Amino acid sequence: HVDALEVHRFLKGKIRTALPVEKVDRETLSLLYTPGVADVARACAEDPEKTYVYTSRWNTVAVVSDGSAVLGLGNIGPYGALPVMEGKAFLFKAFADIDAFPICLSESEEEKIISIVKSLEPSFGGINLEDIGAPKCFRILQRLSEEMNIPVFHDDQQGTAVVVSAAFLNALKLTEKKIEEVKVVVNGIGAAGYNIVKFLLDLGVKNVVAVDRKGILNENDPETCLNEYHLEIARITNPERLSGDLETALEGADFFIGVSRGNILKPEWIKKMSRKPVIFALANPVPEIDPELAREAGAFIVATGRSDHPNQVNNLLAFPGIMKGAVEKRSKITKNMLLSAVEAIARSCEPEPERIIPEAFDMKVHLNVYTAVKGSA
Amino acid sequence: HVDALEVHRFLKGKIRTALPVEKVDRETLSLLYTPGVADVARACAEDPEKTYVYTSRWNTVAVVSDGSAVLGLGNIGPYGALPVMEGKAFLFKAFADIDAFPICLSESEEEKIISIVKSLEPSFGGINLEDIGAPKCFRILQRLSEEMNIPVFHDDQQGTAVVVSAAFLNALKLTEKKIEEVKVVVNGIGAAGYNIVKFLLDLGVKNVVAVDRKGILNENDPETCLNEYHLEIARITNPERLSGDLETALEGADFFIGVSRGNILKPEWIKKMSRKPVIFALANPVPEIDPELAREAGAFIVATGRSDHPNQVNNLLAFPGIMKGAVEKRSKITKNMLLSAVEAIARSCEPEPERIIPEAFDMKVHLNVYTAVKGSA
Amino acid sequence: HVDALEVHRFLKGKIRTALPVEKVDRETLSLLYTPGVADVARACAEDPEKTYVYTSRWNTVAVVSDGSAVLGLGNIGPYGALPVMEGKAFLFKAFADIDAFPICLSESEEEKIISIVKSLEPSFGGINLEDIGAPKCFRILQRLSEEMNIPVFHDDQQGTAVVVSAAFLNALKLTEKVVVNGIGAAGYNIVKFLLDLGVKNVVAVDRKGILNENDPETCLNEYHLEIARITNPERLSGDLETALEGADFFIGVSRKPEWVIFALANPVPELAREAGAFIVATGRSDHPNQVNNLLAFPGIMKGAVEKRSKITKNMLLSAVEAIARSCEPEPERIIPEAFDMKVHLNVYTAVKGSA
Amino acid sequence: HVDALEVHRFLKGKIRTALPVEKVDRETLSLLYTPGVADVARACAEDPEKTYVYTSRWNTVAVVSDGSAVLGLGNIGPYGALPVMEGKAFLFKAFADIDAFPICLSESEEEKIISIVKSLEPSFGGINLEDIGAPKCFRILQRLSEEMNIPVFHDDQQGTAVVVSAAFLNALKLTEKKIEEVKVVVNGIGAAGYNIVKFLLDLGVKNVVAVDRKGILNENDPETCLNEYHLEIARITNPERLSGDLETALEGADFFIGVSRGNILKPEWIKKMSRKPVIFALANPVPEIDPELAREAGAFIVATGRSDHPNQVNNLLAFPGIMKGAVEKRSKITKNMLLSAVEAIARSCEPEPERIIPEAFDMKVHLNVYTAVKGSA
Repeated sequence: HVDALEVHRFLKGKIRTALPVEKVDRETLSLLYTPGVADVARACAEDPEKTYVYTSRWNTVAVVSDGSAVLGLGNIGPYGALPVMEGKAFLFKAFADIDAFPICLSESEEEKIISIVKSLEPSFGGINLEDIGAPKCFRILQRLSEEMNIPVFHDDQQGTAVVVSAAFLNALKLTEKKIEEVKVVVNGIGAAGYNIVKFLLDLGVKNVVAVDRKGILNENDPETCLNEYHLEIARITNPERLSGDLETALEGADFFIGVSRGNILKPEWIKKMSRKPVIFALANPVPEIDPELAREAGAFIVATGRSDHPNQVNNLLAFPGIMKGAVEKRSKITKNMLLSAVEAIARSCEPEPERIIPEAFDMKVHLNVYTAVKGSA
Repeated sequence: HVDALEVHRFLKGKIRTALPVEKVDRETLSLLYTPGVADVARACAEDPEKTYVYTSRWNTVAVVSDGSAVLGLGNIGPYGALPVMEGKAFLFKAFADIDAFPICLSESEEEKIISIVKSLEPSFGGINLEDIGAPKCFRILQRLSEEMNIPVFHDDQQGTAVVVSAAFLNALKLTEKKIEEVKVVVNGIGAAGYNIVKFLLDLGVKNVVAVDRKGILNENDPETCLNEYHLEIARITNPERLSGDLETALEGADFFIGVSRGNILKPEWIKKMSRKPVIFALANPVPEIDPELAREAGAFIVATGRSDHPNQVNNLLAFPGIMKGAVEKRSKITKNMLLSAVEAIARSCEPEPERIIPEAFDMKVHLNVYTAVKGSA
Repeated sequence: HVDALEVHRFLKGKIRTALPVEKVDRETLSLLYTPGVADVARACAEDPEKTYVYTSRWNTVAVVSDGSAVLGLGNIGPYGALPVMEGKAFLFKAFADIDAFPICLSESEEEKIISIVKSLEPSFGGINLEDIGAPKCFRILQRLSEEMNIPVFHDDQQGTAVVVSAAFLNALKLTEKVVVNGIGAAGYNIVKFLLDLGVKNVVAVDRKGILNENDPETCLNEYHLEIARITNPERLSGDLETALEGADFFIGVSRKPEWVIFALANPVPELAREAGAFIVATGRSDHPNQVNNLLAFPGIMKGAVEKRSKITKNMLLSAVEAIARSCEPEPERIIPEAFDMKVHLNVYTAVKGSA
Repeated sequence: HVDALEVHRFLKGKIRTALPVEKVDRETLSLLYTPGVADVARACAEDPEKTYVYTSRWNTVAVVSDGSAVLGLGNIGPYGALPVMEGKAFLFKAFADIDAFPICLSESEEEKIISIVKSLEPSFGGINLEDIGAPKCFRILQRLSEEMNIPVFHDDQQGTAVVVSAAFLNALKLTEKKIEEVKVVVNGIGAAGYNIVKFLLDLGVKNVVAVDRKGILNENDPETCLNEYHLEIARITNPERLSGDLETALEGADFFIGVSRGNILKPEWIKKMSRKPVIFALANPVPEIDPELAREAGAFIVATGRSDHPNQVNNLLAFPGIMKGAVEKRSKITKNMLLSAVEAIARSCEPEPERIIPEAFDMKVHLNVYTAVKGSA
């Protein structure tokens, strides 16, 4: 009977601050505050880059949310978001030694978020956008990364894409199929899906069939398009010009990657997919199909977003290293950096069907991602 | 002999974060992050007050500046401000065990600042405005404290006024004069001066005479009104309707409180003030008159802003206790609470001419301030 | 309603260490380890006092126990004592900012304990003996405090006596002007404080009755003999009931109603309310009027370590007075609670000032 | 001009403690102290292994010295040792997250040290003996590791031997010679030398030649045997039954390993060693021969104990992982565990002449050593 609530109540928060020194005397204050701190102020005004030498800015990250898409719970707001962003901050400290600080905003208009986060630049070495709904989060990420001079990263977009891509590459190796030749069905084209399709295409997949809640995205019957972003996905997708529902998409498919809803992939559809079919059922918290059921129906490899099962595709393998690398580099996160991360995660294990990527507590992963990202232009 | 710069470089910042637990395993994450943290999110969304029980909000404070008036250096900006705000955060932790975090903004238009800070409400239990220039900081303070539901406190305004008030009360006790009957000259109607005038009035002084760089403030010599705030001060000031320069003001005055520029009060003017005259010459870093010189010219009590001399009037006596009390009470900071603090500081020692207030390393002071503020809320 | 065990399990201890710096690079190591640290070594070897300037010694305290008298549980040993010493260390940091560290020893012969603790002198600025049984703890305290040159303090003797004395003085004030039961570590020292304070009729009682040199059965060691010699005015004698009959005060380190009550045994002695009777003090962090060491040790240790001298009668009585003056006594609150920070500041100030 | 002394003074120590929780109230005490702690006390008395579950014992280590052999300084005592043991503790935390405490003893008779440290067993998960002179440290290590049920490790003996061994294996590989055929001269048979000899023999070296102040160790020249431990070494070394000084020993030698004094190996001797000679000159702080001088005289590979030069053979690569592994395993440190560490360090890089082992800041090493040690007998 050890409750998450009980333990939060007892800890009164997961976020501590802490002093460099124990004793605080006249001399200490004259150094760390007035009058000595004036010199450090003069220095940082004359040259902002010197904040990276004389303050904590070289290692501080803002975890920014308006709570418009918290976990699986939806748009619950900044107050609901706060304990979740404290948890992320805790993870940042524990897995990367990054001093992360939750910034939960009571503003949800795009343009306003964007100008608020821009204003924080002097205070942080990096920005981690988290649990901000789609499609606004597409514009918010693009704008802030383009206009800020510290790295800006959105887990549910770039993190998921990185880890899905590394899993995909290893499953594909096990499958023994050519990347240019496989048919990959991606279902659920919100933040993750949009970015997954883009990774898959950069990597070499040529036949990506995208699907969302009114079917396969197709210019020619464009009832298939909630958003402009789905427009963009059909322009670069579905080479065979297929049309119909998920079930139709899966005919002959080699991979299904779902970042969508629970229990929607029926088991008999697996038998209409190609031989040695791979199923990434990452809907949170209930996967698109139950993993055992999928195994029983013939799946070669099954992955989910849960720690309950083997082959957990989890953002945690990505964000510590990426953020650490990017913040040290001090520049914009680039495609090359994200693909270095993909490759690092992938090579961080010898793939087997029951283990196509490492687990997050394997500290070598975080090291290798860090290194990969630090080293890339 | 150690440099402020060298030690900052070595420390790479004065701000740490730190974790509740050492070991981080599957179980710990299931409690402090997913899935357990979803319960906590649901509870805080349902009732935002619960952030005070389940997160660090009960003890976190944002130290907010745009760097428009840093220490004695002026409008150097948010980067120069950062190491200073780090210093302030250090002090909050050391003297009140408050987890303070610097928020240095690259926005300096007053309406934009206001709206940025408002949006941060969910992430903090209190706001400490710091080193924001006058006159914009008057409106900023007023608006944020009226519109936010966590306390907002600006040191240079409210802290200085609190300490100056407590100093004034004790000095007045030692002088043996009636508050209704004394003439008090306040010179320099900026951040501090403005607020010092208002406190003195709230306290019961009747003859306050305000002075700035174009002379005594009087509604009928409109030259003397450099903004709307000076006009406001002129309208609640100067009962005898006096007109002229600082020298004229001081004729018969009992107190001079200067928060202005260096070596401005000529020693011979002291002899034209009333008997047992009191001189708070708080201009930083050079006082309005040299303290020994003022003693020599007949000053009964002399106080400055420096540690160099007896009677250091410094904000540090005020902000720890006030902020701790206010965040705990969760309410807006009120005239009551500020006056509690004044009285608690004043009663924190037995006044004599060379010691009219306590030193800031006397930890009884911070406890008494804290207790006073907690109790009037 | 979270369990003490479950939370100890989740915390995996109440003791952390922590680094001054975050980033650790070639430069940092060259300053804090080799080769820079050799200069600091040379300096401390040439002058041991410099450990107070260059190391954490100025603020570290060893919390020493063999587990021979743990809380109310008895001689459970060093392993049972460990989570308790961890608690005491936690309190030391919380209430005095002292970096305390548990030293639970698997040795219980007194001369060996004494020489082990002596050998630790270079590593600490102070020693807090804790939960070591009587009567060996009387010799252990005296020897270590006489032979070491850092302060050594034993809670259950000096801390309990301080707090009991402050409680007593305030209770006496409310009374508008004394039986001590259980003459172990605490009782012994409680008796002597009450005498130093001015009480004339102290009556000491232990498991064989009221201590009277003329009834030799009542003298379980030399120390009870000593107490019998400076206690009991109407040279009276018998068990407790006779001991307590029409009684100024009852003070117990212990385990009928009819005859001010500090009953301070772990769990209880002897209605602790609704059986009448004016003032009622527990040991518990549970009920009104808790007489606990916590009010004393933080401040006393902080003061003593800073003054660097041996703890004296004067310093302990400072503490007694500072705790007693730390509130306005009313029957339901004859002393402050431990989380009133003012108390620890006042104790610290008092002890510093009498050093 | 930034001094080690100045910085130590400013930090007033490198050791902090820190609390799990920030606020302390009635409820907290009732859980972490009386009366709740009594249940934890009962549990640990009933079963001492439960200290690993309910206290910090699972992760605390005593750093034990009497200061009989501090750094390169000698027998300076426990006060001189203290700032050094604080440094070691700081390393333990930084590289392994181990909570290490300095225990510097004012007792230096060996039996007395032994009984003191045994008495501390309930308070620690592990013992790190440090800077205790030879030959008493031989008996001290052996007795404590035999008699205690927490691991006991002495750096200068076991750590130095582990790192020297890995360096040796990699150097040997680069050399392309067979381990059973090389002549290896070890000079300075103190805490390190004794153990280095024994590891090399375990590893497969057959011609090890031990040398100390009175010459090559040889039972037949009894002068050469300064204690029983040198006699022991003489009996398992020097198969060719050589006799004479270091210079004689080096004729035809393939490796020199010195853990002795500065500037004793003359450059021209290198030319009488075999082809592609390897020189580990680890005397601290001045090497047995200047490294450049050695290169200039024909050395194929040169290593020292300093960070000043390539190929730093330093204990830091070994102790964090070893201690962490051992303390978690809870059992006695074994020969298999130490050889796993040797292998793990060696494989943690691709050896080249200018880099035969990794540097300590390569965090992969510490992970690999930890894994190796945790996994072995």
